Amino acid sequence: MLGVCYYPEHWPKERWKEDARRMREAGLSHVRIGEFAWALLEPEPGRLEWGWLDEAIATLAAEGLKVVLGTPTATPPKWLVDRYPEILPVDREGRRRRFGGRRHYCFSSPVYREEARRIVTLLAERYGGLEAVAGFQTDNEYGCHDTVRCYCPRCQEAFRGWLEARYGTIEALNEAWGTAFWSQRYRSFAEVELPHLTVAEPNPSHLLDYYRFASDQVRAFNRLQVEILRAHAPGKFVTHNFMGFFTDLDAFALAQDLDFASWDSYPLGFTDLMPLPPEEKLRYARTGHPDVAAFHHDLYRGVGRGRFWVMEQQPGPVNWAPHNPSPAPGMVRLWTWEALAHGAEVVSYFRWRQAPFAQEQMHAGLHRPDSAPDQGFFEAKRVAEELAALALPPVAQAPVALVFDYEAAWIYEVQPQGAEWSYLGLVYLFYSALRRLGLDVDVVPPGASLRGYAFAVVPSLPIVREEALEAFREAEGPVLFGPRSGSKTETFQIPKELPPGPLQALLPLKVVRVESLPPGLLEVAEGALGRFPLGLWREWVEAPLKPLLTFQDGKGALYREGRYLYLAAWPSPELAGRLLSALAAEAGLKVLSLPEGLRLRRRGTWVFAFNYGPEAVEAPASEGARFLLGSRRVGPYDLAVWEE
Amino acid sequence: MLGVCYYPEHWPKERWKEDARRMREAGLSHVRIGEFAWALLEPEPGRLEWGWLDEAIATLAAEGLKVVLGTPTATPPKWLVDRYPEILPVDREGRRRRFGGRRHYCFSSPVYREEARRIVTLLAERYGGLEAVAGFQTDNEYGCHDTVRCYCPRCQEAFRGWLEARYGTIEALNEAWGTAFWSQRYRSFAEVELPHLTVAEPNPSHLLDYYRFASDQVRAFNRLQVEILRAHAPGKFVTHNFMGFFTDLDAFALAQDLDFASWDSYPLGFTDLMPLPPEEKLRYARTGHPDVAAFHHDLYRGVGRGRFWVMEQQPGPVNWAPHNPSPAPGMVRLWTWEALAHGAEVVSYFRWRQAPFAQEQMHAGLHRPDSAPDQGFFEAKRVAEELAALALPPVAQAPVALVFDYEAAWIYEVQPQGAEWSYLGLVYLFYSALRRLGLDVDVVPPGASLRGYAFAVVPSLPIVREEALEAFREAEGPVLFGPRSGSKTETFQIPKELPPGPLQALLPLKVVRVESLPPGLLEVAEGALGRFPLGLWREWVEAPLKPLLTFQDGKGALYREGRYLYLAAWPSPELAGRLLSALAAEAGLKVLSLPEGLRLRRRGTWVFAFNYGPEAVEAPASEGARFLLGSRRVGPYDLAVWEE
Amino acid sequence: MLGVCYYPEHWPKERWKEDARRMREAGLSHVRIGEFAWALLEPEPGRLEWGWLDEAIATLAAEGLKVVLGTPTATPPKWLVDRYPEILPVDREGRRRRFGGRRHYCFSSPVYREEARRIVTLLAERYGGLEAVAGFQTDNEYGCHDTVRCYCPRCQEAFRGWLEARYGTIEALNEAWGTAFWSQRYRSFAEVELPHLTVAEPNPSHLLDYYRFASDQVRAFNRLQVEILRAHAPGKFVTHNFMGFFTDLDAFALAQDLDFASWDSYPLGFTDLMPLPPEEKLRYARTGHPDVAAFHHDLYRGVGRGRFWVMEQQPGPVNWAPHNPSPAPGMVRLWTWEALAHGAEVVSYFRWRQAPFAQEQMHAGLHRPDSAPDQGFFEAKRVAEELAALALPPVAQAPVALVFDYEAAWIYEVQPQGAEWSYLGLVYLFYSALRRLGLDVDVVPPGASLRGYAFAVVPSLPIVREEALEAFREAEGPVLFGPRSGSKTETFQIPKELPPGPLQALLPLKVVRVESLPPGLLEVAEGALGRFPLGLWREWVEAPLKPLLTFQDGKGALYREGRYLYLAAWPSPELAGRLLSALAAEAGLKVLSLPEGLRLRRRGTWVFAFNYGPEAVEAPASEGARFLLGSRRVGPYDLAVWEE
Ligand SMILES: [Cl-]
Ligand SMILES: [Cl-]
Ligand SMILES: [Cl-]
Ligand SMILES: [Zn+2]
Ligand SMILES: [Zn+2]
Ligand SMILES: [Zn+2]
Repeated sequence: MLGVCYYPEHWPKERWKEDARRMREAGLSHVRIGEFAWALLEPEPGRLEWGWLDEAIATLAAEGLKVVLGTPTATPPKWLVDRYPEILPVDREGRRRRFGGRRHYCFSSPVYREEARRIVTLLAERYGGLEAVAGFQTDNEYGCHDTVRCYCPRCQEAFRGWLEARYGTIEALNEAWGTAFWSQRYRSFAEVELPHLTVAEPNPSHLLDYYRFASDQVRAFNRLQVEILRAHAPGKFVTHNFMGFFTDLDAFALAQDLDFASWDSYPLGFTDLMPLPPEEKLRYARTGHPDVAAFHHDLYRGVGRGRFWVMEQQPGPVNWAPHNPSPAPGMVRLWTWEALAHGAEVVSYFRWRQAPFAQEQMHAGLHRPDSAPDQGFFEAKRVAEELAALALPPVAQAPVALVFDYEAAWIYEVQPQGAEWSYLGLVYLFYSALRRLGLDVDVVPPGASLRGYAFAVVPSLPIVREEALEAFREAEGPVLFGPRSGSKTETFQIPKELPPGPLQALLPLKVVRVESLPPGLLEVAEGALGRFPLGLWREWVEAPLKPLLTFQDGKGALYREGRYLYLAAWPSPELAGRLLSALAAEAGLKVLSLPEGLRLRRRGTWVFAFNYGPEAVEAPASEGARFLLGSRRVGPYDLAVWEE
Repeated sequence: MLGVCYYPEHWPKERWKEDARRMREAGLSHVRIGEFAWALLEPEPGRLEWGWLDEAIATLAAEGLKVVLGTPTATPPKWLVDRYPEILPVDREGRRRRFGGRRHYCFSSPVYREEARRIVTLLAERYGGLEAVAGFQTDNEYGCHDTVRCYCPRCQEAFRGWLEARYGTIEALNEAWGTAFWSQRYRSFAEVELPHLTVAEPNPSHLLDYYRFASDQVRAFNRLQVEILRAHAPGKFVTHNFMGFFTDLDAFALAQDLDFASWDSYPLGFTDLMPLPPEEKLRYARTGHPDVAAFHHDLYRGVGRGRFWVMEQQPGPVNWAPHNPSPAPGMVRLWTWEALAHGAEVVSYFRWRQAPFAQEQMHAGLHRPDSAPDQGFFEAKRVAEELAALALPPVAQAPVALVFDYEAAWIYEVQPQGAEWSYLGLVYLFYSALRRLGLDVDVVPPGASLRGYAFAVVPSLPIVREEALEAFREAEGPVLFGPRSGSKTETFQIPKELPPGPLQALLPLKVVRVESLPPGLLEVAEGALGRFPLGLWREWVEAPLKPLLTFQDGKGALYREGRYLYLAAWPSPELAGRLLSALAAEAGLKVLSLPEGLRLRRRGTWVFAFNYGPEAVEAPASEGARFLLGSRRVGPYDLAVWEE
Repeated sequence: MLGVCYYPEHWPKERWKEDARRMREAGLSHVRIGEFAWALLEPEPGRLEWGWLDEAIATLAAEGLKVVLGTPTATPPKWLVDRYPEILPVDREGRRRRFGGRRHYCFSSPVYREEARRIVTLLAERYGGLEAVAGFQTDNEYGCHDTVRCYCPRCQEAFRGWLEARYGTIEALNEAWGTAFWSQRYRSFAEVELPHLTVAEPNPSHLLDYYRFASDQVRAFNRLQVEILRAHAPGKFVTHNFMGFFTDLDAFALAQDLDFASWDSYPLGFTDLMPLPPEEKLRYARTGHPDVAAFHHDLYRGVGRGRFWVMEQQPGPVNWAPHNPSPAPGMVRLWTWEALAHGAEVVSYFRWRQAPFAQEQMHAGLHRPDSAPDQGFFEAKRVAEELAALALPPVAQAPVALVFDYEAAWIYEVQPQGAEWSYLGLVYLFYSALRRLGLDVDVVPPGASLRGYAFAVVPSLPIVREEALEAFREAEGPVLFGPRSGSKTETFQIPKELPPGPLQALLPLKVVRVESLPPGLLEVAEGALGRFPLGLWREWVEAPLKPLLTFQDGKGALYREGRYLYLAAWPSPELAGRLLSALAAEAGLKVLSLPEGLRLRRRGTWVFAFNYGPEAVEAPASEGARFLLGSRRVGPYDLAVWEE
């Protein structure tokens, strides 16, 4: 099913009936509207104007389209901000932000909680029972523009409440944070302030708790809306649109309150911002890195407990990256089929028609400002026609699981210890290694059962709780733990047993020292797997175990005991691929050495091949395979689907 | 005529008579004084001390020198700032600036408007009728140190007044800005705030109007002083000293209130700050890039409706750039003759003697702190001697016009869409291309008649108003429009007809998509003109016209219909030169392939050749030409003048 | 003697007796404690809890260990900061800092002066007479985290008092600063504000006086504590722990109030932050640059009038640099012996045991968090065993003196004039040149007698006072003055005679112009010494003297008259080495061309050779020399000591 993000409030009413008709003719089934309409619904305080929205919904419904209503809390009206200045957030520099863009609100503001409650309840009671409305999207991209973390007075007071609920007594907090250090000791929760503008660095336990708190406030703000929708819009789904490479908000946790997860994919924008090698930045400028959308489809399929949508799909050039190229011919179709291959229930394009005014006037849509269909329209229509004849098999469990953790992202953000240490970079490195072997991946959270997986990869899990340890113990296949795993306690302290902490119940080894190294300083770690120059991060392991890979000084780089492996250094792409390939072979899994721009994803017994270019490549299909779409020779920016 | 910037208030009175005598002996005719003397004229509130200034003026006049008085508003006294804290400006970060340097005032402050009125009226009534006074310079470099744009309370309230005057009703503003977007809708002008510290980016229409407003406030502040000088100093000229590569202030607009334009040239400082290729940065470190002063002489000759002065000319190393080399031997003389060749009525050196104290103690003068003549003195004296025997022919209209627009600079500053898009960079690229062909250039504003020009180049003109379109329609020669021309309406919206908007009445083509590309991503555009690898910016053109240059995907890069051409991509220096050369040939204009460091400028039937080094070159003079200065063999940092 | 920094307040009391025993067994003699214990000594306002500290001291004393007590003013308790918000400092951006880290106090706060007085007096009266207490360390690293300079209201008012004391009258200040410039004239000291947030740059005289003031406030704050310790802890030494590459605080001046100087050495951290060439950054990542610790030992031996301690010595990886490698095997021992060779009376390791909580949990100690001895422990124990059998000869005067000045650092910080001009960089360049010649160095302040030195090097001394000139006149050997020496008067003005100002009484030459050049712009200066491509900084010298080195344009780069030499350009390492070698030969001093990683330091008739690696090298020992430690073949990260 395909959909689109539409803004009836940006166009003359006379255009609505035409737009709705064309959406149906294009083969679309869902249309999202309303997330930025508060100022149009309540232009004057207390005076609601539902007329135009009632009409827009009716117009779309008349064409048989299903409506997805976004609650309008991402952009409060100026009259509301003027009435309650406390709604405006404060940045890390201590400056109050201003109206003019979007997301200008604090998640801790009690006033905004009530205003959100009011408008969402009104929206839910009015449209919650309409057959035309399929569900809702709460707010819009919580946290975008660095808005999860606010440092205003409301947040400072709420943080104290959060801390008291978490620790019970200030004594427990002092012990947890180790406040004897630098005389940080607090006499009460009232003495604790937000961790910013400190002289020297803030306490890591202090900063991590603040990040946990900030994420929790977003979840609380969201929960309020979910409860309203459950009570006044029974039977209608509730989702939220998450972002690419964004970790300030714990999506796994927030999604527990949603029916499914949704996310917004803009491959070209993410890619331009990625620190790719010189050659790749040019090669993938108009296609996106081969794993950028896929990683997130897998992540969000996991965040949604198996169910997810791509609420926003890039259909042409965007406006927000340093460089905004046009997707190459066929890439919109490719990204769409890729989303579907990874399990997306719906792929919705942002947006129907390019706006000729305001901030995003340079953001392309399926149609140009003059309403003429743009390149993305034809590609989307083609997919609609192809999908109509290609009902898809169900998504099966992947052979490999990758354990992702938002808390881990926070810990490494707080304590990198090495300037080049990157949590997302480490996760992506392992992900790409698996993808280049032609393996499908399921991204799961700590504690999720690993039953059924050939093997699992844990890029890094600093805090290992009982639930996670339990899942690892019950794993039927090997589990590879990346560097710094089990290196921190729940309170951001070094475990008494030293890293890898709880994991020592599985692996008899201890990390007695760690090193972060300047770029360029490499040392070969060698063994049966091969020779690998490694750098960036290195750990000294004390263990009776014979390392599988050894550095030139005799120190081990990789260890294994039973089904558990531990990597004591930052992996190179080469090491990641060879190690993962060896684990695959051991597990009886077949692998393929896919060329740089080719990627595969299965759906039942079907296999999808996506070629990110720039030249044609052959799909590694079995002999006699039956092609459902495309051919064995896959042209650039094209794809093939076959019965394997 | 040569002049100098002098500060009698920095030296013992006993030195004044000597300085005046030496200025006359050097061959100088004009002396500028007083722009930073408020604290010396009014050391105590309400207590004026004209004594020393009366004497300084009398001393200079006794030597037959003409005095140019600068109004002292660039640097208000500390007692005044202490009395009225509102005078101090507020930066984009929301911080109030402080006294200690210069230009610490807000252009919107009603209090400062009155204080400026008071001191300027006093100055005008006292010296406005003196024969020794030739004219005035208002303030000093409006906008320097990022002072055009202030974000204080006074500016926020004045902006609202400006908006109401511009739009009439808030309804008109909401439509112009497209405030339905992100619920930005305003109920009144009172709800509109300045466009800074917003979450996400501010509305482009909002930011552009703020930039227009800021520039307008400077013009208003200046107009007040001009009116005072017209009323109390009748017959005395009024000018202002503009800066290099500065666009925050619309000089074309402000100069409408001046008798002529003046500007301050510091080639080495501008050059060190320019992103020149590795080789050029070293080659021109002590000479300045060959086109840096020339571009501004042409620009300001246009800003001044044909009349301009170089109020400040670099005579040695300066203090403000990251690197401050000494001008190579002969460069002060070269820059001076170049200014004169481009039409400068007067070239005034900053400054007479290097100050031994304060912020600019490392800024050289014609004399060292110990009063001994410095290298610049001898070079200036030589020019005085040479000019005395070389009365100059009148400046003639150039063969090529380059249309420059300050509003365009603001639009691209607001919406670059590509990190490397640079308005000044694009303008300079075209300018240098013309200069390397040996062609003289007239820089003109939109709407200025193009009658008489062989052809015209419009680097980029986003908003094309009726007056500009009229001028293009009446052009007698071809007009080349650069990328993004006609891409915006007066309210910063995409034209209904799409870019190039109004220009579609001249060229039957539409820009349906634009791309900004990462550095290094190049694609060849080829045709009769040649093969050109292009990047940075690319536009997709929909048109029945056969492109003159085509990319590898078949998309056109250059189009033409009648006398109008449209470039749909960022030009390379190579493309700019070949295209401009072809236009010159078509127009019957002779061109020359000048070597890297040689430049030409005509004055009547005379031709000036300037060699920026590092080695000697031959002047492309006709056979039998009569040399007025120098010889056919032009040494580095030297020049030649001949009757062509 | 070896010591350690210990934090009994971070560990269970049951561990104290064990720690003390192990410190004795390791061979340690001194233990520093208490500098961050205020919150533990006074958890509740007015309620002191000395119990635990009394016990910790008694426990250490029982093992025969000497205690060094740090006054606890570096980290005031939260209840105190809450009571007096004025204690918190304000940054250059005008923002009030917050509690959470350390050093969150203003040196001008009258309230904090009294609170410091109170707690230090209590500490001194209670422990000042104990036999177990050897001395005190005042506060902890004054200025760390950019805390010397504060811009709060208290500092603005104190600065005015400082100015009135310095100038007497505002008239004198106006003349000294040259306030006629840009109308900066002040009517009274009350009109003077701090030099920050100005529009354009602040007056250099103004900024320099502020920096002098800031340093003076630290000295005043410290003096208060010294007086208390002299009165209540008679016979106990008082020192302070200075930092590497830190110049905001004039250590020479502050140390006048101390019994000896101490400093904190972290070679790997300093080195990672240094702009070393690509190759060296990798080669010395785990060793530190060969001259980084040595330069500071020599500097602080001078700051301490011949006496100094290394209060904190890196024993493993740290937590605060972008990259934190582990010291290579043997480097802790090497750094320790190097400190001793340079005269350190005591080398104290930071810290005894790695903390498992808070900000520095990744900072290694002699023991891991689980109390197991770490690599540094064994290396420290080895040195203790070796030193026990190697009583050291006395430190003798070095053959070469290097004149260092904190005021010079401030002047160049205020007025770099060239982006690459670096005072510490220039000093280090000369230092390394001397070190690579195998010469020992004494770092002395301006005014210190140069009697006995073969020759002296003055990297740069902008202000040359009578005392300094006197010392130069009485020098028995040549004195080399670096560029910009004598270029400023005490009030930051250009001398009437022009640079080198007072030095013209020694050298008949004048600097008539200076140039700062872009990186890469080089020009050869040649003569008998050789050919040297030079850049960065170049001065034009007017003199009757024949230069020893001449540039391609005939301008001199190096001059000499009698025993005084003047370098008119930024030196290359090659020039520094050849010039210094020539001076050594002339003085009858033998030199050696030491390979990159080898360094020598004498102690009496003994010579120490330190090999920073990565490969073995031979110690340049005389034939038949008797080795006290090691052998002629010095392995990497190892050393040798012999009777030369
Ligand atoms: Cl739309
Ligand atoms: Cl002057
Ligand atoms: Cl400890
Ligand atoms: Zn908040
Ligand atoms: Zn203002
Ligand atoms: Zn302060």
